[PDB]
Amino acid sequence: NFMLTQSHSVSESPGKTVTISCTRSSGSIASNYVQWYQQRPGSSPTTVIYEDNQRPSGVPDRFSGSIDSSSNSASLTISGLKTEDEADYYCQSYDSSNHVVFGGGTKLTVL
Amino acid sequence: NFMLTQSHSVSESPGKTVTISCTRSSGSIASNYVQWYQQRPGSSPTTVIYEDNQRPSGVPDRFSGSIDSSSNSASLTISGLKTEDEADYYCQSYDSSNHVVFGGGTKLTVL
Amino acid sequence: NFMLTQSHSVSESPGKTVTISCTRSSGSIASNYVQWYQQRPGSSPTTVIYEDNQRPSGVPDRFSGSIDSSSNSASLTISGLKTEDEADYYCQSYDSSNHVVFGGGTKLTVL
Repeated sequence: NFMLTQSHSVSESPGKTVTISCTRSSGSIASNYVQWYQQRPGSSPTTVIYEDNQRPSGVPDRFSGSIDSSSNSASLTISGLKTEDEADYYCQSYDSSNHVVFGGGTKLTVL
Repeated sequence: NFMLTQSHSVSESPGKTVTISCTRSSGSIASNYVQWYQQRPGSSPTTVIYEDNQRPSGVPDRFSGSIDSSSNSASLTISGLKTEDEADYYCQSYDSSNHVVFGGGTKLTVL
Repeated sequence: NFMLTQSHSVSESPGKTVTISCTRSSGSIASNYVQWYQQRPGSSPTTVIYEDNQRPSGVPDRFSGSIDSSSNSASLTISGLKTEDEADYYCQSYDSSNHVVFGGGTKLTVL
């Protein structure tokens, strides 16, 4: 029953810090758990962040999730940007009826 | 190469009504049929709904499938919850090449 | 329609070679593609083999499928077994009207 608005695309140079936003149109973005998925070209999506900021085993501590009460959005921050980090990133959450909503995705480019 | 993400674990009482959702990350949900499988503890996946809303002979009409293109999701409704209904539910569909794609699953426990 | 009969749970040591069988009750096991899914504990089914012997990118060449015309059954072989290969394996195919048929699954135990 709501939308999750992300950034269309983000570019950045290796070694730097990137932060992708995911804004919820209605209701507190903190009402339901926010997951983040990475989708490398020609590969299926994998979970990089779940439950707002928990990291599945394997995923380097370079990925970190946070929720910004200030602007009603979730955010994915990548530190020490690497070339393999290039891919599409999707945020996802639920509404009170347990429906699944995906953001439109954010293609991150490593220059 | 998309993903199917379903509702988070659900708990409810017998005789009650529940709905498990499954949203497609990208591409149109109505591009390919959506199937639902019930997987009871230590058992193999069996079909409760195929071709979006068809119940195979044997599956009671307590299970109902529907598709919502505006949300790009699919839904399984179980009315008249019984304890034997306790299982993991998985939605599934096909991609461009006709290869199978499974959702992460939804744990349903009948109180 | 037809049912798929899989091998009784199997256990083998690391580095050795296991072969799981999937037999079709009636009809040719080759009349329709056979797929194999790996389902690790608490996870959803993931493809290791599709279209009888094709491997999804990402899946190790340690997994290989085949169709044994001498026994009318599909075969899933895993060479150089790994501890992380422990899980349930399921074979699946279709019927005349392209309806999904799951095998009963085989528990693989790496000692």
